[PDB]
Amino acid sequence: KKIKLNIKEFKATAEGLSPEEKELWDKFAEKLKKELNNKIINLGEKIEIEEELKTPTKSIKITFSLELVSEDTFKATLKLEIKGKETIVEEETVEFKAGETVKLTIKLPDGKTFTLELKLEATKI
Repeated sequence: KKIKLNIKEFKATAEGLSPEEKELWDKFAEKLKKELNNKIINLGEKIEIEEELKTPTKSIKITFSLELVSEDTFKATLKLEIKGKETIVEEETVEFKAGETVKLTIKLPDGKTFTLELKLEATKI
């Protein structure tokens, strides 16, 4: 039934951000760390963690999802949506085994890059 997640290693990297975008990224990273550590999840239950900024000229939304899709396999996604002068969506999905580190990276056409590397320990509880 219930699985407990704990973060053993976490690395977040972002390149090319404006000061506004850096504030957003910092919030998103802090929220990922808090929400995933000690989290109790069930098989088939999708976790979604999102942060957004809406400005007079631009919208940016970053979404991370995690789902335990079988007893020993996870699916994680990182998605970035930009609206305004440019409307772009970038998304990457990686399946990984429990005990594997997962790395997710997004790069926008303008060179901005967002990367998460996460080693989760998942145990039955």
